[PDB]
Amino acid sequence: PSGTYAGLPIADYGDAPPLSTKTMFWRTSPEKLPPGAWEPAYLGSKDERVDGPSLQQVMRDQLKPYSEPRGLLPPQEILDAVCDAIENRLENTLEPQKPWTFKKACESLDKNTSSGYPYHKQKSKDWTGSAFIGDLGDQATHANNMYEMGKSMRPIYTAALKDELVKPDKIYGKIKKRLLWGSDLGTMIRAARAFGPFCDALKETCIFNPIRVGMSMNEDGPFIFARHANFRYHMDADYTRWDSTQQRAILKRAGDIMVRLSPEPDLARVVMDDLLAPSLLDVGDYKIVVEEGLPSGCPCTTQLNSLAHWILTLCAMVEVTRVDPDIVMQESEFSFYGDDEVVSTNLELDMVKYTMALRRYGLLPTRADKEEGPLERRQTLQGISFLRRAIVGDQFGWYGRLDRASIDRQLLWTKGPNHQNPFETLPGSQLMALLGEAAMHGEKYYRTVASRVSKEAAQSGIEMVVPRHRSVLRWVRFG
Amino acid sequence: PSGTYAGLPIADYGDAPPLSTKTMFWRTSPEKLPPGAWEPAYLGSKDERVDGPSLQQVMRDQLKPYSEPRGLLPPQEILDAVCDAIENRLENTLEPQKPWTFKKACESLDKNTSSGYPYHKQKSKDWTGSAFIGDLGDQATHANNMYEMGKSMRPIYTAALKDELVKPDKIYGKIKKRLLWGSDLGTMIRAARAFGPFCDALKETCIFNPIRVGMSMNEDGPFIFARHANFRYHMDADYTRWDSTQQRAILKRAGDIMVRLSPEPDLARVVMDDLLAPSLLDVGDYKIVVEEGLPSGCPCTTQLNSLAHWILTLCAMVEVTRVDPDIVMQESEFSFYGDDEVVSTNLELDMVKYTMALRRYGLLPTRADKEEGPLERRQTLQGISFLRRAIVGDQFGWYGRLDRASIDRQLLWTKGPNHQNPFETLPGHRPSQLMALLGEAAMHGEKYYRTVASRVSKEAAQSGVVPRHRSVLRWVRFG
Repeated sequence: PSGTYAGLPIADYGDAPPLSTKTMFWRTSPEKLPPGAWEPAYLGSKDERVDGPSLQQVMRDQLKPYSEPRGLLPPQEILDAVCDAIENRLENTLEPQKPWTFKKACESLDKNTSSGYPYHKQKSKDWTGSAFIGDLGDQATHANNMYEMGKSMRPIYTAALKDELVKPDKIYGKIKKRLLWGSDLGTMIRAARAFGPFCDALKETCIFNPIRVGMSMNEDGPFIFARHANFRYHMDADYTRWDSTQQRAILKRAGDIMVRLSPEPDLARVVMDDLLAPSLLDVGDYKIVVEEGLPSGCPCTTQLNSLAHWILTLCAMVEVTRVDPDIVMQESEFSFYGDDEVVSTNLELDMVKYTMALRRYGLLPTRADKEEGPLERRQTLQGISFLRRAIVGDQFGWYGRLDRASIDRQLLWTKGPNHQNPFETLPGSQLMALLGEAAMHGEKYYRTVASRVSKEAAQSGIEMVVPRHRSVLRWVRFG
Repeated sequence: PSGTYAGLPIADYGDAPPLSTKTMFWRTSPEKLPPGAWEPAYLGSKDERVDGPSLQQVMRDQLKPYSEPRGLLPPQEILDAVCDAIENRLENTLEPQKPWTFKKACESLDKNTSSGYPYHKQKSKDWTGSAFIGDLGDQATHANNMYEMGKSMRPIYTAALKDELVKPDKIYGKIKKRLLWGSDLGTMIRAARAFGPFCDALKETCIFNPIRVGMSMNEDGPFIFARHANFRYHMDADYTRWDSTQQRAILKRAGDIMVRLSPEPDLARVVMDDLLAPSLLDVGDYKIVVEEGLPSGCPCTTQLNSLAHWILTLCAMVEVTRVDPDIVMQESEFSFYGDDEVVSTNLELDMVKYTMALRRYGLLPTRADKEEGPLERRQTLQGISFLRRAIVGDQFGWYGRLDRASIDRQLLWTKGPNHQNPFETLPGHRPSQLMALLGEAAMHGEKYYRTVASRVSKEAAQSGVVPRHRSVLRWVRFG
């Protein structure tokens, strides 16, 4: 079978299941939603809210960016210098680790997700509490033996659409639904055995290194934000379509770093070469070949993406300041979580040329006002957003507080089993977390949220104590 | 004519003469040279020692750094504070001078150098003992009239290569020859009339101010070095390519200081604006535009460069210690002679951040071991180098002593008229140089003094006595 699907070459026939037409989101009260409120994403032809396209068409629209022409590669000298600097800092920072066993790699996986190709069964269905059995067991054992033998296997990714609350324009206007990459159990296990040590050692230094994957916002957040605030200028590029716009060369440099820092470099080399090769995405009908972009299905993909972001940012700064990357990196503090970034620096950065170099690389940096022009740099960290939270500071220190919209949203919607009508009320913890996140907004918003939770929990399950603002504020700030 | 020469824009055609293919250095005896000894720099296609590139190519190699991106400017508050501190110290220390006459400026110049553009004639060829006449006289008179009128003239610099003894690797390996900037007689005279008072007033205070230009090692050396030794820590950055790495903004601040302290500030403003504008360097084929770097042709440039050095040093220290610049300067002692420096301080200086800030400014500080990394700070002034001398101390005090290698070198090579084969023996019979060598050798002990005395006596029976060690030692130490 040959042809062209969504601008991307076709490799084989699709073994993926049909796209889900149900959502996990239930309403908390049968009342009408407030105007302008958020709703679960489009659910297909069975969605009774609107008459829209097929989910296949939305996935094709989301797959269009992966066919787009790439940007320019950074200068080779600058790129080499920045990769060497990053690798050397990680050498000085990372604690050497012992290789991961097959058992630990199997125990690291989430059993509440699909096994991917070819069985597409929920992992927990073949889990005994110790190891994998059955079909998934054979898959795991074959993957492990191929890992130990240093033999290549080609990964098969499965395309899906993300069930989440979206802006109403994304349902009643131009319908859009985010594309998710699922990975197969064999590739998951190979990547686990290969890069589990690296990811764990990187998590142990989530404070001393800009790759913040694994941090705790309530405990480790304030330290990270004080470290950032030690600096003069602050920025957040807020990229649009970060994963679709990536170049495989940057990910190859990042993966080379990850391999060189891994305890079993040859096996991780084989697994990374398999991961970064042209990927086979199963869109249901066909298996297509995606040559560029980020395959965001693997368990270690977040660390890899963050490293790529680090590389790109440092490259841009060396292109603007023309000083060596170590000079920038000793005069700067970075925070990277995939596509999310916070950059604090003391260097006088020409934001015009900085944005020009970023856009030259194929990236899509956006101002907050969504207008054209250079990126903005501020002299204070307050107001910047990271992990959907805003960075605030007071006499007690810095902290990250969840925005108000997300709190109201989680008050309106609760997660549950999959159903078809998102406005069905569920007749069946998170409320206390919402109370805590609202406490950081003042006593007014805390009183509002407290009234809402008190009225809610008296229509369902069991009663719940509604603490004073000061007590819950103390608990979430200083635990 | 347009284009790009050695990475630098082209402005016009070259009126400069061909590069010199002769050297002033003659051998002292027809004996075989010791292995690894130093020889005059590469002399072109006519050099019978090696077959190397054209001198034009060596000049291109030396002009390439001037096309390189500059470093970052220091923080504006730090730069302003240190410039104010330096200007105030010079105000409190320097004696006001009366403006210079045309005759004094004309008599300040060395008459044994080229007049530069447009005649490239030896100044002494048009010198009467009182003023300039002929072509050079008209050039001088026009320059003076433009000075008095406060009208701008653009300087025309002439590129050349420095005739000097270099290590053999710079002849038989990678050939390198230092770049010299010559200035035109008109700009020389204008700069003289403008900044002669400042340079003289700075010279009379060569002991109380770090700009050590004009000091006498035998007379003023011991005092300066004792003042240095009043301090705890001592360092010498030993910069590589000091002049190529300078930023015109620092030179502009230094020149603003020099103008504001001059008796005719409005005229000196015009002269400095002419000096620091993008310079027109005549490389023989073209006249190119060098926008950055240091134009090292004018008579006062040694002060200017040194002043720039001062600024940079203070900035780094103020960036490291974050104490007020006057606090640094009362807890420190500086010595600056262009690219040469000695820094003594009582402050606990983080050499990591000091070297980092220096390299951020575009400078290239180098360790003594020629390895990369931060600069070393020592607890003794012993070993530090200043004006090609080593700083030594004994029961009689501190002094600067020429190393043994340079003594042997000056015993092997003598200065004379320009010739093509550096191994020709000069038949012209040099008592002053020999006595200076005797004095410099006396400071190494009676053994080395006896060796040098044997060598000088053996080389003195072919030409034209040898005092007691203690007598010549007393003469050079305590005169």
